[PDB]
Amino acid sequence: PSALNFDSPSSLFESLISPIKTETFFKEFWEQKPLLIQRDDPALATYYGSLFKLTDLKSLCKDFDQKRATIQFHQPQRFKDELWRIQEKLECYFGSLVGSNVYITPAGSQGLPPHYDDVEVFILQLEGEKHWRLYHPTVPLAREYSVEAEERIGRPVHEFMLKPGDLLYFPRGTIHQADTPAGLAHSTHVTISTYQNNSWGDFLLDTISGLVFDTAKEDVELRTGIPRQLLLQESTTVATRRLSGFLRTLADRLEGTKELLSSDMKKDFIMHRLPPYSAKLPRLDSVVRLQFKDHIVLTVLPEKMVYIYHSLKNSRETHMMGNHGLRFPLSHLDALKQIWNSPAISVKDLKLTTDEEKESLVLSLWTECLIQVV
Amino acid sequence: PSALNFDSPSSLFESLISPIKTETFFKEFWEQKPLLIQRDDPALATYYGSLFKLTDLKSLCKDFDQKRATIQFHQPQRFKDELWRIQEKLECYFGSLVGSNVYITPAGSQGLPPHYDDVEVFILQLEGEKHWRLYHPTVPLAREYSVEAEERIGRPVHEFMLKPGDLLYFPRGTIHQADTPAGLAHSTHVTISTYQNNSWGDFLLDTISGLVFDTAKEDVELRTGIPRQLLLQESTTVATRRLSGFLRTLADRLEGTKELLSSDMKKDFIMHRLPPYSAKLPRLDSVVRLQFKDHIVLTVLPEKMVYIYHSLKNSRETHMMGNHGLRFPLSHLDALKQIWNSPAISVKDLKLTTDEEKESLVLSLWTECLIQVV
Amino acid sequence: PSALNFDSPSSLFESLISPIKTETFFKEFWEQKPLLIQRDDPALATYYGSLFKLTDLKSLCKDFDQKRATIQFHQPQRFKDELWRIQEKLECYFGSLVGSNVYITPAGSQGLPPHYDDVEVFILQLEGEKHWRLYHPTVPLAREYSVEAEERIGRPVHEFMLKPGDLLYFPRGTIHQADTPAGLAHSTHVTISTYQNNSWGDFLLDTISGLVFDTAKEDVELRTGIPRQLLLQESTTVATRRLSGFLRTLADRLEGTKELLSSDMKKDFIMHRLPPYSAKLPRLDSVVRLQFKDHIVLTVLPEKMVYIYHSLKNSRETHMMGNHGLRFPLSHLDALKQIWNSPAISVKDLKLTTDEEKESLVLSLWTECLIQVV
Ligand SMILES: O=C(O)CNC(=O)C(=O)O
Ligand SMILES: O=C(O)CNC(=O)C(=O)O
Ligand SMILES: O=C(O)CNC(=O)C(=O)O
Ligand SMILES: [Mn+2]
Ligand SMILES: [Mn+2]
Ligand SMILES: [Mn+2]
Ligand code: NI
Ligand code: NI
Ligand code: NI
Ligand code: NI
Ligand code: NI
Ligand code: NI
Ligand code: NI
Ligand code: NI
Ligand code: NI
Ligand code: NI
Ligand code: NI
Ligand code: NI
Ligand code: NI
Ligand code: NI
Ligand code: NI
Ligand code: NI
Ligand code: NI
Ligand code: NI
Repeated sequence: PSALNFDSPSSLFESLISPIKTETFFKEFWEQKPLLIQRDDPALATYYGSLFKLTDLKSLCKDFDQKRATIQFHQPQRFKDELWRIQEKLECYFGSLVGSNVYITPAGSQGLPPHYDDVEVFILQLEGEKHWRLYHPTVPLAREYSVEAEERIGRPVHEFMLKPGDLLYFPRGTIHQADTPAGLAHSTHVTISTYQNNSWGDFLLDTISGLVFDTAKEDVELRTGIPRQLLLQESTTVATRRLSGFLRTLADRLEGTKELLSSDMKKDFIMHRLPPYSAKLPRLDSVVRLQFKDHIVLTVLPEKMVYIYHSLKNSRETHMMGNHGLRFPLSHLDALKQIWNSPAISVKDLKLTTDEEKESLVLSLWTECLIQVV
Repeated sequence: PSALNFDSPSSLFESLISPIKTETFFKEFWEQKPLLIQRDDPALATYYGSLFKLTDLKSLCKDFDQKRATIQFHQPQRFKDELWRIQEKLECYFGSLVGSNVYITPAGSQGLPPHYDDVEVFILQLEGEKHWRLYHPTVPLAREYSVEAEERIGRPVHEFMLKPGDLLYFPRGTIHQADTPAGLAHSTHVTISTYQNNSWGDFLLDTISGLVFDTAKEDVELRTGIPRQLLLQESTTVATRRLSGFLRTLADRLEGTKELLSSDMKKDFIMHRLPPYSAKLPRLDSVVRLQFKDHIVLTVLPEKMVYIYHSLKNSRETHMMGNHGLRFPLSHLDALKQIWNSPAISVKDLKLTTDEEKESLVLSLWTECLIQVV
Repeated sequence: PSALNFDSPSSLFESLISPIKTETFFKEFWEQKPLLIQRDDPALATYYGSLFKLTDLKSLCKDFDQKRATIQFHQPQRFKDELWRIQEKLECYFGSLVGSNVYITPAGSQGLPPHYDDVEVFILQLEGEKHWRLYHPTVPLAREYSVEAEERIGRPVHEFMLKPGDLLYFPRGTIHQADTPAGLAHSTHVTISTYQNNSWGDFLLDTISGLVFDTAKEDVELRTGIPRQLLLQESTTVATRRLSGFLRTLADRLEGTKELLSSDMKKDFIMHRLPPYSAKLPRLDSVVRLQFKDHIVLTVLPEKMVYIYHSLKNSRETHMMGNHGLRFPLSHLDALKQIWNSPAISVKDLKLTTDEEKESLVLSLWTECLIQVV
């Protein structure tokens, strides 16, 4: 029950927030308020204690910051197998990049000053205890990180002591501050984070181009040039009124829209996500199924070609630090769309001229591990 | 009258289309239909003949293509002074990049096959005659270049013979084809082009980010995360309906909007445009005026800083081939906005703490040639 | 008399400080106190006015700083011919690098705050007037630059107004401050500087190695190893007492020393100095003379070789920005020393085995312009 179940992205998330049900988490907590899961599970406490240890910092004897009396180890999933296993599963579950930072603070020391972050967090207490104080957001669902002065935050809303095996979730914009109680024991926790720049605002700006391109093919007013020197000649009343009309027309056009195109979001997720955790040949008469659907991008790029790219060979060692696929002719697009939008498809049923072309396509997909033979 | 008047961008354009009045050009021709200016000016004919010559191709003895029986010399303004002088003036006038291509076709040869272009063109006949046929657009105000089959274009709408000193204007999407009459004389013309990707559609996508950023600061619904796996899990009815609502809200928000921010259009124009054609010290008690306003970008970039960049030191030799400024603290933003939005301003009237800071600002602007002392 | 006489380094310096005699300058002023030369020479005023102009900054339309309300143009000798001519002559005269900076301050503005510099300066007033205040040094003959607070400098010792054609000399460590009088005219001056890190202390550290190398060849105590871990195991009484003895022995050894070797000073001067200002073949029976003696370094470097390097082909454009010669066998050293230490020498008189070797040596020197045929 408490033990992390790596069977599916769903079973991992369900086990991570145990005993809380996912229906409860999404209805009551997600992007709304903090969730504190205090447990009494010595097995889970031993498990959390193995995710990262103070000794792992000395097994790295750049990858960490020294903010006052706090060591921050960036992206431990680069070296810690279990965290790679957890974070990869969460990326499948959220459809968003999932990074992590380890925070180590000696006994009796204050951590970072009061602040809020731009990410949804899952804090796992690994070693020792840490005293937390949570305050009401000044900016609910903040899009940026910010420190907040103690005289602007008010009194804590939640205050508690985290111990190994405990989990704390809180949405972006939650003002917080933590300190290690005086004593012998230092504190070690991992902050697993997701949902950075994954808002409706980000999604609208990511899909707007495809919508304008489609509309302009049918509407000559969108194809019409702007007035001379508009880019240079404080703004004008004329431009805002025309743009209001265009946005209203696009809103009406969306009602009939069946497909939205991602300009960069889908592509950036696929290129940056973690690779899958690592420890039959198709024929004309076989049935195929596309596998790892949420790990693939199918785009048309310039004469144009169909491009397929996946995350199956992504570098684990570069994940979140910030510093693979195929190409086919446009004629293959109908057959590739048949594979994408089908639970299972016969190779002979593909929309290509020769039976050889059908076989070559599926053989290409199989060499990348993008298809499974049923 | 006919002679090109380089006094201002306005006087250059007025003289270029002589005897046609700019009021007539904008009301009747611009982005609507072709304008043929056939003249009887031997002085202008000699002038056009000096803009580019077949001999100039041999004075370049990559910079040109060999499309069938037509030589196309790219961007002659890189070496021809008079064309640099003309094109620079047109960039000020249009607020859009202005490139050119020279077309040389021997007597008796067909040019390029029927097609339409994605730019507004001004064709100047420099040497010999060329036989033109213009057809009705299949795609009015086309956003892309395309060849069109002779059996899809119909009969010509306009047919004429261009000779030196003649000008031909036509909007993007105009299907056309030209051939050099049989005889002794080859044809040389220059196609001055502008308004590539300068439509209302391009402008809407260029300003939309600033609008969403501003709205999301006040609207928590734009700050709210998308549903899990939306980027991956064919599109849904839910997303299109939410996006329709957001676009309608943004349209209402635009009515009250006084300023629009350019994400890239203004910046790309400034970085790529031609430099100005080339052949008093400010004090605390002096009056200053910002000069070359349409050659400057003032942006805030990340801690944030105010960045100023101009086109006054742009490379002439790289113009349109595709292969300078200052930095100030955020405190200077109010004073820089005072300079931008003022016909003339006293240095002592600037919103800065010390009189020295006021003097340093204007001295910085003067070293870049961005200010004039009144 | 007042006009700059470029006949020799001596005649240039004599004319630069006119009407002051060089005997007076060295006895009374050099490294002792300021010298103000206020003149009434309209010809010299016109001459100074041509050395650098506010317009020369716009003829550069990195090479300058913008310190508050003062523009500082670094190393104008890179582009200004007359300043190259002056500074090159001064490097011959001083045997020290001679750089310059132009200072431009608008009317009514304060210059840099009170400070002292680490160089000997010759300030030439080129355009307008500047109000100077000189104070008593806090650090006489300072080795570093430093600002000094107004409450630590006392009252001015000297106060004057510089006008075009005026010269001001002051030693390193002289606290000073200048401001442009209120009015219409900006101020332009050039600060010609020399004697940076050219002290007895610098010279002692530059020659000490050669002295220790020579002494250790004869003294086994200098060849003896230090005690184990001396470099690591706060200092000890034993080391200081031994070092006192060594320094006393070296002092006694210097009395008999006839030649001092430069570890880097001579080499750095030759590599960085300005090239000479630009607008017979030797035979066995000819008499030769080494020319540009103060532009050449003769060193033995590793099997060892004799290396000759000169400054005759130094880059003018890189002077003071901070970002040529021959090689011969060790057997040639006696003959090269004969050329160095002789006002004129017969080629046949050189200490080399064959007459051909004598001819080859002098032919090598002639190709670099290091020898003149008498
Ligand atoms: O432990 C700390 O000092 C601070 N940790 C965080 O801000 C966090 O996990 O977001
Ligand atoms: O001259 C030609 O053959 C074709 N010229 C053009 O297509 C043009 O100027 O757009
Ligand atoms: O002119 C000024 O403001 C200051 N000039 C100097 O410090 C100088 O020449 O050393
Ligand atoms: Mn128990
Ligand atoms: Mn006539
Ligand atoms: Mn006089
Ligand atoms: Ni860091
Ligand atoms: Ni935090
Ligand atoms: Ni506490
Ligand atoms: Ni990247
Ligand atoms: Ni591969
Ligand atoms: Ni194929
Ligand atoms: Ni080309
Ligand atoms: Ni064309
Ligand atoms: Ni014809
Ligand atoms: Ni570019
Ligand atoms: Ni510049
Ligand atoms: Ni300033
Ligand atoms: Ni500098
Ligand atoms: Ni100084
Ligand atoms: Ni004064
Ligand atoms: Ni150097
Ligand atoms: Ni040489
Ligand atoms: Ni020899």
